[PDB]
Amino acid sequence: KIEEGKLVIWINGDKGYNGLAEVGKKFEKDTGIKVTVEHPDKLEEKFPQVAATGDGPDIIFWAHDRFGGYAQSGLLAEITPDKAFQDKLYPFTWDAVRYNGKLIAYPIAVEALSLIYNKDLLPNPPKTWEEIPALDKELKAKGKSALMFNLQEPYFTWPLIAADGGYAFKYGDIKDVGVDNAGAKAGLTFLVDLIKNKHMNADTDYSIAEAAFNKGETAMTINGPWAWSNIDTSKVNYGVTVLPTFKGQPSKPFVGVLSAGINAASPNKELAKEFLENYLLTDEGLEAVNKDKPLGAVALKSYEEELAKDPRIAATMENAQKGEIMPNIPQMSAFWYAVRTAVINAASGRQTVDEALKDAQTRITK
Ligand SMILES: OC[C@H]1O[C@H](O[C@H]2[C@H](O)[C@@H](O)[C@@H](O)O[C@@H]2CO)[C@H](O)[C@@H](O)[C@@H]1O
Repeated sequence: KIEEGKLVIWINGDKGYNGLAEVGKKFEKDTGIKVTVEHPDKLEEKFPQVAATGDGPDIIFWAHDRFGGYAQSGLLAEITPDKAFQDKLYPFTWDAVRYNGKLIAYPIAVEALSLIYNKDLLPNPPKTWEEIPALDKELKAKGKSALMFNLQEPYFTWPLIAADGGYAFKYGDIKDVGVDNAGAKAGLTFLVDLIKNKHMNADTDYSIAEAAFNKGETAMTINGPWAWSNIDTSKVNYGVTVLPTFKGQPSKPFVGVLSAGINAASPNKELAKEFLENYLLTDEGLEAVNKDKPLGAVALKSYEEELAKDPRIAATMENAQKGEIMPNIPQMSAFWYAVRTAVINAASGRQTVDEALKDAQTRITK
């Protein structure tokens, strides 16, 4: 079972879980109820497993795209924020955590990918993907490569795939899957070719991209606000700008709204909300986490005004506008799963962009 008398939280390893713990500390100081913050692997898959038998964390943290599935499976408790509190957050954040007319989680921060470049190696970042190949061989004089980002998670390659047309569910329509169209293929082919021509490696994952960039071995990388922290610890003179365009079109990243949901099986649903509404979602609460690992554009209309000034957050939102906020429909896990296989098979060579995307379409629509 879920032990009552405490709060067990779950958040991804790339987020400021220490900053969250800190917030948990002052909760135990003002209430006596201790808080355990953990970051297990594939927590977004783990939760639905355990939470189905009535176990797991009291509150789960993840981008909103997964929450609809959880709510469909009766794993999330409905939240009860009074008008006053709802008004403390931007109306669009709420829409992202609404399912079948009920709010199924609390919005935290808006996440969008941006281009991170080493101002010293690249005082002027490219504006197009097409000019990156040349830039890569040009950078050989300095013994560097052009770009280097995570190729294992479709979240990171999706912007290039959508630039020229590719899409998941048209504006949330299940009856319209575009991971097989011209755009998708065009974009994925450009990526595959970058690997074909030795400008990128199919095995570059999150760890490899970060080390390579923070160690100043690469001129650019792609990531979210949560990555800024470690870049600060490397003294690298970086900048966060717009993502390169493809075929004249802007890269369209899937925007995610970090969210906090309460386990439907939690005996502590009452403590959870006090903690989420009066300890975390407060100016002082978010800074605690944002000081650990940046959260990006937070939903707390107040503490965000003291952050929207940051050129980084500005770029974050700029790319956010060039793309779209993800749907929260249950079908999303199937989408990400399909695309994941496709990009990895196409990248590695086990398949042609055509076969891979077709199969991705099939996996989503069957
Ligand atoms: O790659 C598919 C994956 O994309 C998104 O995951 C992001 C997440 O939103 C960010 O907060 C951060 O953790 O990076 C992740 C990529 O590794 C979706 O939110 C997720 O459901 C999906 O599986």
